[PDB]
Amino acid sequence: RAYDMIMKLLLVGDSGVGKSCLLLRFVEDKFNGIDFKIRTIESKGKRIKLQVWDTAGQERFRTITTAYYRGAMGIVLIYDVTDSRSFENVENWFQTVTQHANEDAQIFLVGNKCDDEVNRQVSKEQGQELAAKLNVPFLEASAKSNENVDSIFYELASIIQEKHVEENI
Amino acid sequence: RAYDMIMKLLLVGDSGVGKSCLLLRFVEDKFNGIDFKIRTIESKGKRIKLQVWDTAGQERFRTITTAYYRGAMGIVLIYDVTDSRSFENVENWFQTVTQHANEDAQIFLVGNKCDDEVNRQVSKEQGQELAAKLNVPFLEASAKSNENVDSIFYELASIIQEKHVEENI
Ligand SMILES: Nc1nc2c(ncn2[C@@H]2O[C@H](COP(=O)(O)OP(=O)(O)O)[C@@H](O)[C@H]2O)c(=O)[nH]1
Ligand SMILES: Nc1nc2c(ncn2[C@@H]2O[C@H](COP(=O)(O)OP(=O)(O)O)[C@@H](O)[C@H]2O)c(=O)[nH]1
Repeated sequence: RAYDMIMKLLLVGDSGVGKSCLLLRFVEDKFNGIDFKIRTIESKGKRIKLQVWDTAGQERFRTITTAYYRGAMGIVLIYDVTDSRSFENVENWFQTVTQHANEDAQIFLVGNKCDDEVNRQVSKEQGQELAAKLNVPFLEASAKSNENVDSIFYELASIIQEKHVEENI
Repeated sequence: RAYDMIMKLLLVGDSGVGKSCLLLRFVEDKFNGIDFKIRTIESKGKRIKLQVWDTAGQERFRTITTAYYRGAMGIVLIYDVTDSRSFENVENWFQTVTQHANEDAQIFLVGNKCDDEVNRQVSKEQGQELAAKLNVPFLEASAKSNENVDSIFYELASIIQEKHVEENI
């Protein structure tokens, strides 16, 4: 059977939070500059070719490529639970994404590096607090331990499958 | 060197005009259902990963997936030069694309099957006439003879490279 849906997922976050590692762990299942990588999944019996982008780091200074944020059905806002300054910069990310992404794009907050408990600077409850203020889902994940990594994109694909628009005519 | 730009190209046209053959000829160089195929090209010294979509045929009846038309930096409107009824339906395609694609998307008119001169029903001048009325570039191509097939996506990528937006901050 051919693919039933194609979903363009966009990874955003400060440099060093684990964006390319989360991308490598989801598609290639490994652990340890503009490109996108694909992985085929099933969601409610439908074959969906996921399109995961890692394009936030190579943008020009004080510019945004507004075409990359368009068409993106899902945006994964990633921060480092071991870096409280990356968690405090989520407000800047959420403001830029919502301004340039479209109204039907779904935002998913993710606290990466949930395995590094020795260096944890942001609680799991702090991430659940910020996510419920921005009205977005939340998950703590780790590209190292593969914890909740699949559930990030599978849950986001399930929301897009429920929310994506198919306008008449 | 990593990729400098990523371009989402959308192929549209009536069923049977040669959309999937033009896609197969561009990426795989061969001749003789929702998916996209990629091919890496160079445009003015920049490595661009092209993303060619063939998604017009499997849409639901009297519906459009408005997310697929968003983010698409280029739309290739294809008709059959051996099928005058497919050329007369370009007005319907151009009206739908412009309504759901964004203002910075570039439209490229293409008359496929330029090799079949025995069955030609639309002149090359008719296609140049319709294209200059819609203010879009034009090319007559053939997935069979590989004529102007590369020039379709290379010219469209050159226009997007000149037109795509990089908004400040
Ligand atoms: N412990 C741990 N370290 C991680 C995780 N993800 C990334 N890292 C480390 O963070 C460093 C930089 O991450 P990176 O992929 O470059 O993030 P990016 O620059 O935002 O894409 C890498 O060297 C990884 O070793 C994780 O889930 N757990
Ligand atoms: N002579 C000729 N035939 C073509 C060309 N492109 C496609 N065809 C024929 O048109 C038929 C249907 O085209 P198809 O790829 O299904 O168009 P689509 O349904 O719009 O994607 C195929 O069986 C091809 O043999 C071309 O450039 N030249």
